[PDB]
Amino acid sequence: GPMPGLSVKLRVAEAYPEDVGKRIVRMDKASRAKLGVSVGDYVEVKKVKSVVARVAEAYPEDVGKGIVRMDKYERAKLGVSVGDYVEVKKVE
Repeated sequence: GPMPGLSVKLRVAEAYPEDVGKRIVRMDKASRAKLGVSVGDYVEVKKVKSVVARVAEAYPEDVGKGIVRMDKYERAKLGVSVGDYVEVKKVE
């Protein structure tokens, strides 16, 4: 299950072409920090439904944007669209 405690709310952005299929979510360092995750860790992404994904680094162009980049497979399983908001949590 996800770690006990608080949640980071990020906006769903689309994945970069080469990350498609890899069950990866790109967040910036600030977001990674509130969650107490480093790169390589797993997070739960949730909007009633939930998926788990591996944390990866945001691109410099994406630092600060408050987004989480996630591909067509996680987004369909999550039932979510680009521009939607989701809650991210470290996995225990």
